[PDB]
Amino acid sequence: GILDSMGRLENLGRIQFSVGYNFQESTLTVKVMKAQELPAKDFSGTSDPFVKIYLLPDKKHKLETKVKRKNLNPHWNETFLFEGFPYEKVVQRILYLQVLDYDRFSRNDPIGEVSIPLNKVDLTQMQTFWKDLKPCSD
Ligand SMILES: [Ca+2]
Ligand SMILES: [Ca+2]
Ligand SMILES: [Ca+2]
Repeated sequence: GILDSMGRLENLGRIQFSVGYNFQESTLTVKVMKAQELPAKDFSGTSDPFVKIYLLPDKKHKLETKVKRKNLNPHWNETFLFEGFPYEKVVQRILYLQVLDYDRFSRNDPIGEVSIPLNKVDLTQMQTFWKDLKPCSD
């Protein structure tokens, strides 16, 4: 009855991204900028990170960044557009980012996740955020 949770945060790195809405175009922009201090998820001692972008509760339709080979501090600087997306639907979504290590001979390795409800963002301007990656394990 004091707070939701308290505890140690696993050091999974952090990610920077921006989001904003253009009302004339009815377009939501999400820019996945860069990540820092990602863990190594390959026996080579690096990872091959990419980001999956969801607008929850839509768990089916996602976008993805490119894979940055052997890079624990990737700079994607990739811009994604959700064009002709009505504003009244936008504010009902949660922007969800999942960072993974791309693998060749096994399944990709999830690293961590972040999210932000778009109804808590002032989308009239591009807003930029840093968030520490949280565990995305089941
Ligand atoms: Ca791996
Ligand atoms: Ca890998
Ligand atoms: Ca793997």
